[PDB]
Amino acid sequence: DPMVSKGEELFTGVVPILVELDGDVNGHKFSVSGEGEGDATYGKLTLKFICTTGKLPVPWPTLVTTFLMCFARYPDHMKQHDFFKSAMPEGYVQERTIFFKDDGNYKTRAEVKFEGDTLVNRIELKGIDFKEDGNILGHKLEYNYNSHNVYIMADKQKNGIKVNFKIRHNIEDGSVQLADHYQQNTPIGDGPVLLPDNHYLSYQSALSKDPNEKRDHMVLLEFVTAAGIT
Repeated sequence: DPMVSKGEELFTGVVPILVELDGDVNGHKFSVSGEGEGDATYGKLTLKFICTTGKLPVPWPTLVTTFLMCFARYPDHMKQHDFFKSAMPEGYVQERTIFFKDDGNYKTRAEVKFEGDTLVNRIELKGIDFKEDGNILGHKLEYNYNSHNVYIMADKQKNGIKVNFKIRHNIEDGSVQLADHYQQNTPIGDGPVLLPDNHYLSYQSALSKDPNEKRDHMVLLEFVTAAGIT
């Protein structure tokens, strides 16, 4: 399939990644830069994020979903359903609203695209209606992360996809903070794209710290595999 080929030829080996985020949550401004690499053959992402404005005013785990679905490992029998690669190199827009139960919400807009050989994720995030002393602004979430399936469906009227899913962040007291994600992606280019059957992506995420890093940061290792179309 010369269309499946175009995608294969962009993601075959290790691809450098750059992420940039501009954020304002309840008027708490901040910026984050990330760098690392993806290897979609293994569904593998390795990234390190640095708050370049000082202290991040929200918990790092709350940003993980915001900070690259084009690096999902699609099994061979499922290559016809990989929208994300099919949009490259021109890329796609990823928009979310993330509703934190009993607290505020994030609204994000990202553009994911190649800049030469580098895969770039440029994001703007606005958070509103958060509580001062809540789980997010009061930093009460543990520095860890649970595994999660993400259900992708076609959005054929918009030539894109919609993705709906819940993340549960562990709170320090042992309870959980629900974060209900709503997502839409649309290609940036005018060309054809693969629009998938219903299927899901399986995520595993591991959060760690760079021992030699003094700035406020997060090291993220993710594995992502498409499934659910036998």
